[PDB]
Amino acid sequence: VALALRHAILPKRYGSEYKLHCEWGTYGKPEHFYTDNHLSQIGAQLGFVCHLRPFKTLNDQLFSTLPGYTGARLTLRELEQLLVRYIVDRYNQSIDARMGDQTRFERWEAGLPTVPVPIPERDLDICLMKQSRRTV
Amino acid sequence: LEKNVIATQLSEEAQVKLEVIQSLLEPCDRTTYGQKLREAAEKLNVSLRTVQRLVKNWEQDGLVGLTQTSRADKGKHRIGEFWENFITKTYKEGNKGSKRMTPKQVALRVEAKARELKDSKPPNYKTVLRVLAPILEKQQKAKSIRSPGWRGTTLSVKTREGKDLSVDYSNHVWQCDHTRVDVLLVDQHGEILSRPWLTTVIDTYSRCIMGINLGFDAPSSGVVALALRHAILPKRYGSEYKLHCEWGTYGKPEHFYTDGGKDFRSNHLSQIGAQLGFVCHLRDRPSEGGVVERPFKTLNDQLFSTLPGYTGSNVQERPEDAEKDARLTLRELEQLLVRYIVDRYNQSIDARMGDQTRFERWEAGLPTVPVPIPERDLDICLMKQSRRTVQRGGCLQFQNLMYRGEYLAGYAGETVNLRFDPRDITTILVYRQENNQEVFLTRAHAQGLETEQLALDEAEAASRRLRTAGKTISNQSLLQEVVDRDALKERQKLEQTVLRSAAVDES
DNA sequence: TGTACAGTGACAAATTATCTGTCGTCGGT
DNA sequence: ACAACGACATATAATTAGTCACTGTACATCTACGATACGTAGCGGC
DNA sequence: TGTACAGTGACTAATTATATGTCGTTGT
DNA sequence: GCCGCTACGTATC
Ligand SMILES: [Mg+2]
Repeated sequence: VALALRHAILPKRYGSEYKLHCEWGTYGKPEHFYTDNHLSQIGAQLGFVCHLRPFKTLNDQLFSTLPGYTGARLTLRELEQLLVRYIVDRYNQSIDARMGDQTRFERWEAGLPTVPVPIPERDLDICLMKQSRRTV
Repeated sequence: LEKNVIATQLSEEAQVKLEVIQSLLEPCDRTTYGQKLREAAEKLNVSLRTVQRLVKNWEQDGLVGLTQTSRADKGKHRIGEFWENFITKTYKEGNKGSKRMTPKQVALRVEAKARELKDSKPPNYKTVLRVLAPILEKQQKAKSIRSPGWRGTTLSVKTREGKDLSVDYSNHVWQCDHTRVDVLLVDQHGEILSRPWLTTVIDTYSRCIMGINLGFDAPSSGVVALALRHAILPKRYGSEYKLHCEWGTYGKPEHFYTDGGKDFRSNHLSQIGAQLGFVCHLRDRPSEGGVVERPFKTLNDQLFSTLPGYTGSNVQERPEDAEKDARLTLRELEQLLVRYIVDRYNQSIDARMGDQTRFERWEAGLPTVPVPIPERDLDICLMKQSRRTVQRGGCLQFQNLMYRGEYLAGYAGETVNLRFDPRDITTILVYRQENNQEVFLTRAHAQGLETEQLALDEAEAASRRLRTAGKTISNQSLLQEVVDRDALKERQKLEQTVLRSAAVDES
């Protein structure tokens, strides 16, 4: 969960290999974060409140169509590329009935009271995985 | 540079502060936020000003701002600098050279100076240990430092010249050094001899053991010449070795990289190298050649520690029964050690790689299959007498022995290069310079000894005895001073007899 | 960038003496 | 009238210096020495 | 029941950087 | 005065 949070917060900066057309432009600290002491520390470290639906479309629009769908081979990295391409150029470019004019990304942008300032990368190190002992 | 800090093991008090901060994450209104502070002052038993300080420490540091920071004096000593420098330098001077002064002894030097200065509070011994503690840990750490290793197929062996040899393929760089084995052996009668010497020749590209010599004999340019011919010539072992794979390893190095021992920095090895065409090189430190030094630990660990008569790696680990519990002769130990090298060691995984055996990597690593050298052309192993001159009557003098040769009377007054075998000096091969090249001349023979065989160390021991006996110099006279000392024992002769019995089994 | 094997923490899988229910049974009131 | 910050005084645990009982480990003949090499000097025979 | 000294945990006294109040001042 | 064989000094494993 902390790794998913780190990604969300930081700028994305994806490689040419994903062959994306659109930019994944979000970044930023929320006011609240809802989840399934560690996450509450992270909330207190970063300054937001921890509390304790794109699945339907991932299945229909991406996964059920892929090699090896569990009712051919596919590596983890390839699946990531497919998933990012789907999210940056299709899912977030879709318009819901409740938005009408604006896409999921556009409404996101459109609704901000202000452009947040990116959190320097180091302040998110608390999210990363850790090995506790190594010898130099 | 970047400067981040992260808290860990937070909870023990801090979870109470964390729950207070979680209750305070938002300035909801000037009316309500003050009430939340005055409520949090029930969970922490402290005033509004303590909770306002906690919130400021949190906002400026994050989670470490909940934890109590260590005092600014932590690791500083209250005794004053004079005593802190006196104690540190006293220790250091007292462990200079061979001196090994203990902290207790440093404390005595502290009480001695304090008495001179009329001090009343010389630091206590317990505080001397504490002041010297950091500079002891450093010493222990500086001994313990690990080094990584060559990783993958690329390896650059450092020489004493500061040049690195890039090891590109099998037989590009062989390496050689010598070790005592850690087992006391016995003669064929079951009496103690001595711990053999083992020589190995390792190819650096494959780490396969390309040859050995095992014997009671001393490191010598002779033992190195024997290790080289065993490494170079194709190998054959009988069924009494019970081998189940073949040591199919042979051919000639391009370079030979060694320690600084007088066996290797010698005119004899240089003459072997110049005739075989390989260049000798000097190992810069005993840690650049782990390719040769680590095989010797593996053999202690995999072979020799499990044999009777084992002596330990040093005198403090010597099994007290080693001198009573010796059983093997040199012929048994070789029959075990050769098996170990052919069936186990050369068939084990090359550790840098993880997916090849040492032999498989050698065989696949040849740039081409080399042609076996006729055993007669391994004569180059012969030692050279550089500049002896032919006497009138077609004669040569060497080691008191006098030699006669089939065309040699044609060259009285001239200079000839004599090639000889330290195992058999009865015969001498004579070469001469012509057109600034060596040309072969003749097989000179010790006159009246054509039916007889003398090794160099026998002619030498006979000459020493003959000099001190005051008798005359002649071919027989030297033979006479051999045959009584032969017929009539001394450990070196007893060792030589068992070593000979192994060489007989090689024929 | 020494080297390579013996020994060692951290973790996953198979096995088992043990903890928890549920009901039946016996004893006390 | 409410919230934030400092000047100052005051109580407080963290760190260090010192004390003392319990305990691990060397004292127990023992590495200067053997075995090569080169490099140079010397003894009498010629 | 070997032996006797250097090093070490468990505890305590001395020193001090630091958290806690109380109130004055400033901003809102 | 010139030249093969011994003997001592120094270095390293
Ligand atoms: Mg050596």
